[PDB]
Amino acid sequence: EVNSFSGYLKLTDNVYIKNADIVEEAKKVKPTVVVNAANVYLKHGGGVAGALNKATNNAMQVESDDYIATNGPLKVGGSCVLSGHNLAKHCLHVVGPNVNKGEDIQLLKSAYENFNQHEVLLAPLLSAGIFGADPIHSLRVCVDTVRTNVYLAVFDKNLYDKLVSSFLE
Ligand SMILES: CC(C)[C@H](Nc1ncnc2[nH]c(-c3ccc(=O)n(C)c3)cc12)c1ccc2c(c1)S(=O)(=O)CCC2
Repeated sequence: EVNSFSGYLKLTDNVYIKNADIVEEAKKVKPTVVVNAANVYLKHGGGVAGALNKATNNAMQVESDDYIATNGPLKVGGSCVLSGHNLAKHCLHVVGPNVNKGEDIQLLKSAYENFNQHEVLLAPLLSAGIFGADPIHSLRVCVDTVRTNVYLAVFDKNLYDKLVSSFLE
């Protein structure tokens, strides 16, 4: 079965959300596209990006270093398409702003705009966690910006509940 997402809550006609680890979702679903919460040099050192790279047994990092050698770094708000390895057909590496490191929150709209080049995606909540954006704001930007079908995996039941309550106000 293709893109067999289960147990998601439909928020809008094109945005779905689940309390789940994106790595476990990718292994089960093998979506056409999994989004990585990347940085501009594609160094997958921790958090979501480190977890996805480890699930590929470091194949993602070697491919990412060869992409950077030939093409140079991404811009904040930008993206590139590389292999999905064992997790998906493709990985869309998207750079959201890191507000904790002084980057502009307005670039979160540009970051989500990359999703619109793909019909269906499994994705994390961009710029949340240690990137420092307000996660309720990130969900609002996602809902207002993405027009293709996005399945958001948020690996924290406390945050999941706060996000759904906020959306349903
Ligand atoms: C808000 C968080 C609950 C959310 N975390 C996550 N959301 C979805 N799937 C996840 N898997 C793991 C994980 C982490 C270690 C690990 O060994 N495994 C297996 C799995 C984390 C995780 C999240 C959303 C976006 C971003 C971050 C964190 S960050 O990595 O702090 C900075 C980049 C932006």
